[PDB]
Amino acid sequence: PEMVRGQVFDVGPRYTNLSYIGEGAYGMVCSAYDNVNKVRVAIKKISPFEHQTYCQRTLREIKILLRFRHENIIGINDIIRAPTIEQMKDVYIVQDLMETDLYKLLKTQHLSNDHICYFLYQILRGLKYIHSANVLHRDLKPSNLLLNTTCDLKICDFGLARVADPDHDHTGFLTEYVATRWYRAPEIMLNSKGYTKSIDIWSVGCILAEMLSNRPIFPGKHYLDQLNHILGILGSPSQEDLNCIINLKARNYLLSLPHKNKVPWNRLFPNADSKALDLLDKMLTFNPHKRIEVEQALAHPYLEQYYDPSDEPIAEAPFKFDELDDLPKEKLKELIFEETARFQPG
Ligand SMILES: *CCC(=O)Nc1ccccc1Nc1nc(Nc2ccnc(C#CCCNC(=O)O[C@H]3CC/C=C\CCC3)c2)ncc1Cl
Repeated sequence: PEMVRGQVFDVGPRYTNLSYIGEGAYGMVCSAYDNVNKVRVAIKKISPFEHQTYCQRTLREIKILLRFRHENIIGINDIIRAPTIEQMKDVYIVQDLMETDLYKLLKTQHLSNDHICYFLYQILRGLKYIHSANVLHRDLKPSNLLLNTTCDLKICDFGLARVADPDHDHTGFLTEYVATRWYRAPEIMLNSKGYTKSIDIWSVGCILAEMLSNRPIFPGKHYLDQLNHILGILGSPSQEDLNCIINLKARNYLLSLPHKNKVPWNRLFPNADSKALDLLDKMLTFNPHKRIEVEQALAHPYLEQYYDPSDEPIAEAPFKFDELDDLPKEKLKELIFEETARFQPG
């Protein structure tokens, strides 16, 4: 049994000469030489079986990624686990090895306008496919965008994804939420459960602004502070946009605030392409109903050199709506065992 940095990393004989890459959202990720395809691959070790929530997320990641097939979405190449439910303690997910993620790249590298434009095109082309399957990613952020040595981009980590449920999107003010703070749409903190496609567009907007300056645009330090940052740049919402917020706690909180002026995008990003800034404005719209949708974003002049709807595929079928929140970890283990069976010899 192979070992890395104290931990069992039990992937062989197919996968050899392991090197530690890092820690991701679920534990240890290694690279390894795939003896069958004769390439290095990325392998993540998942140990979810004690907790229903880790089980739920591992199952979502696995079901979604195995169903999706798209050039801008990470696939699953292989899944390693024990031959029986009883013996199964860890799951290893094998994926294409990528050179970096956008988080590391933004810490270290200035992006040309040409790179920003190509990265944004690829994120939206991947998201068009995701949203066409009636799926919300709900955790788009630079660390969830992988890049290879030629800057092909792939969306990863569908652990927090859900089937879109707009008619059930309303909630009260300051309702707890799971997805990463800096990339959370303002309505999350106000009156939204994050069950509509507009939640992902806000996150892409945040990513775009971060590509323009290498710094997060709304680096809140905590839940309501995230909204301080957003309003500090967008300015006070209009009467129309407040009238759309029926919940009194949410609306009266906004009305309690001193007037804030819009900060013009060209002042925040004086070196940015004016077309990139027009699209940024449309993605970072306060009112989620007025926020641009993925297919309109692809059609925006900023992306004219790449836009080609005939080469921006959609999913053959929408995804199976929701069913895991009430399933215990024992049933969830069985479903994980079942979903991974195709990678077993035979
Ligand atoms: C989808 C989210 C996710 O899984 N992210 C994540 C997070 C942490 C770790 C791994 C992953 N997944 C993942 N990563 C990659 N590829 C990747 C990610 C991060 N960093 C790297 C890297 C690197 C450095 C390359 N090595 C290098 O330059 O080696 C030199 C060093 C000099 C010394 C000796 C000789 C060797 C040459 C890669 N890909 C896929 C996935 Cl899923």
